[PDB]
Amino acid sequence: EFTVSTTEDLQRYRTECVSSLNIPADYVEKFKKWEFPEDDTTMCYIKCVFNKMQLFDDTEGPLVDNLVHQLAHGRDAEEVRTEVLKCVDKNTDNNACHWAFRGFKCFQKNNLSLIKASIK
Ligand SMILES: CCCCCCCCCCCCCCCCCCCC(=O)O
Repeated sequence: EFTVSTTEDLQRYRTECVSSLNIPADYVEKFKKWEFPEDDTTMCYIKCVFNKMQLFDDTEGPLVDNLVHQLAHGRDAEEVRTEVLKCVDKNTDNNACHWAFRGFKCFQKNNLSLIKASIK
């Protein structure tokens, strides 16, 4: 089974991803206020955290059932699934960091509240 991620899963994954990727504190500050510059440093951050939460695979791409579970807590599956899938695309520029980001970007645009609430 896949289980949901919380604030202190995120906290852990944030510090691990900052470490391995060597993310400037600069960038970390923006992430904490849900701001995301459109460059590789931010893109690979998102991939890393998604990898650790089991929401994205570098080969397979977005993991749809897990994304819906994460967001829905297995409650409002069908509605959330429809919104999640609108943001699912293929690895068009063979850049896994970009792929994960572009998904996250699509979904944060309209549904950022749900993302924050999925952690809470
Ligand atoms: C389906 C496309 C993805 C939409 C986001 C799904 C949300 C579930 C994942 C849990 C939260 C991580 C979202 C990425 C935010 C970046 C991490 C740092 C955020 C922060 O500092 O609070």
